[PDB]
Amino acid sequence: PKDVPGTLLNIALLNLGSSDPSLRSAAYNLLCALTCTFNLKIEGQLLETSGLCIPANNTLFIVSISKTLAANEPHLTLEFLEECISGFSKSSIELKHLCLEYMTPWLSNLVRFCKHNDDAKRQRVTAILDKLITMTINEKQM
Amino acid sequence: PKDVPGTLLNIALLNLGSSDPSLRSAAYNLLCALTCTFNLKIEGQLLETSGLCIPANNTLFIVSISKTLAANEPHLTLEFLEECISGFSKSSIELKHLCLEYMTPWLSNLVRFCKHNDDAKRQRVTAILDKLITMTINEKQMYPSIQAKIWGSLGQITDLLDVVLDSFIKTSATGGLGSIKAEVMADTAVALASGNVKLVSSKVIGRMCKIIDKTCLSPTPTLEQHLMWDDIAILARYMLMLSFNNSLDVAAHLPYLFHVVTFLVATGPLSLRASTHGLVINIIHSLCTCSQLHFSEETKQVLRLSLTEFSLPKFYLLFGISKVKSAAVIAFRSSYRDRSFSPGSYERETFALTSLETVTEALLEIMEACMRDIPTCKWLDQWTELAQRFAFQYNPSLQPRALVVFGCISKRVSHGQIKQIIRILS
Repeated sequence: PKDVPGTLLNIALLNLGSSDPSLRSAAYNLLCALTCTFNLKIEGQLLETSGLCIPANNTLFIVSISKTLAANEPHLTLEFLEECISGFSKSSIELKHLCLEYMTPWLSNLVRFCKHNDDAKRQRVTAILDKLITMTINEKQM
Repeated sequence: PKDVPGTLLNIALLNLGSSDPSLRSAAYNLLCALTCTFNLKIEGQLLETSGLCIPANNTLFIVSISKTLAANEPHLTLEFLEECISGFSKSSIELKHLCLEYMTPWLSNLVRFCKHNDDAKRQRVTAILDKLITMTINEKQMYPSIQAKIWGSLGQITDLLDVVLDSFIKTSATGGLGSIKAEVMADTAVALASGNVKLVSSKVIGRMCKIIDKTCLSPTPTLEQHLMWDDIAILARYMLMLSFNNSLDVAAHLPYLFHVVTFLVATGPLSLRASTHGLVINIIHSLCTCSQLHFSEETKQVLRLSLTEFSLPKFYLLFGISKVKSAAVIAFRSSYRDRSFSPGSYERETFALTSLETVTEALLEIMEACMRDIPTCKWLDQWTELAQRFAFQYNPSLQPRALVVFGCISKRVSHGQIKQIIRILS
């Protein structure tokens, strides 16, 4: 579990924009644990709680957290993007528009990995791009 | 034709992103004529021609022209937007996404028209906003993206906030307390308020405190039978949504938030009662996670115990939502865009002024803990004044509750005050 900080962080943010009032609150709590357990640095402060009424139009909140983490938490990038793409297909149309909004900051951070001393991590980025190429072919409306 | 340049410019840009190779080229030429005839200033250069092979993925090109013209060609604004909205509906799904892309840069320019010497042009902008409000209600699928572009950005213009908010309330009024139109405008205010928390909070609160102050004119046995009841109910849903993540600025408005909580606890349909409970749970949470205030580590322990207490079955009974497993579920409804709310079971529990003391003293315990750290705080002196005004004024729906609270919080009493209390009993 200590080896998958990036894989969980996508589950918390994807479901914060959900449509079930009792699934946002549970997703808020998971995000709180991650920052303390892994010392992730964010703008504000978070306090675990039960009983919160989190609003449905929770969109510019997610984009703000994602933008911050991408800026000053780069190492999560590769494992973050791999999951975010995989979460795109399974989600519905309305949630698809969200995934774009907070995915974009991370995309710009691939710079370092493209020349990562040919450590076979370079082979990973090409897999991500090949995945992105598949969304464009299929998602005609967007 | 000279009178309507803005109307044509939208036809050129809409048809440049088309899917017919012989309709892009015809549209490029029309755009070329417009710049020469009207001396529009753009970045590059354009040369009329026939036979051009214009690519299909012509998207960032359109957005670059629209961005430039909007920047340094403002006078076209009003007639441009009016047409662009009308063209939104008729186009297909794929073209709808384009209209958003090049519409946004213009939205800044509404700054000057909002105060255009009341030349009846101000009446025009409000029509545009009323038009934008209608796209949001209908285009459910693109909801996550309209909020980030239209309202997220339109709400960062200080001078324009006041008028925008006013239209939100008027549209909600017609729908009613449970109507979809009023339900959605409650959510949209969250995105509008992210730009200026300090200004939307002190303007949705400032309307509530005044509506309550106007029930004195035509006193009624209970609020729910008052004419202005519907205005109060919708304005409360706004307060619920803005409370999460400290979008109601507590560090300055805590007096005016408790003051209304105490006048609402255990009043209304079961949905409205789970809303007030949630509203308190969020004002306390905002305190624990606020940086403007610097609470010592001693105080923060007091708050966290309060946070847990309010979620016990004891306080569900005080607020009047016992037999409800979780408040969040009842407060929000999933199918709030498709259908309007369907209230029922008009049978409504009673309230006991002894219950109000128990809550009214739980809040007072929280506030004093804060005042210990915050030096020379004025919270308690502002809250008392608000109570003392309704306590000694005839209003058969608010007076009893404003006496049980005036005494529970007040710190000093004089002979002149006691005589009034004892002559209200007579």
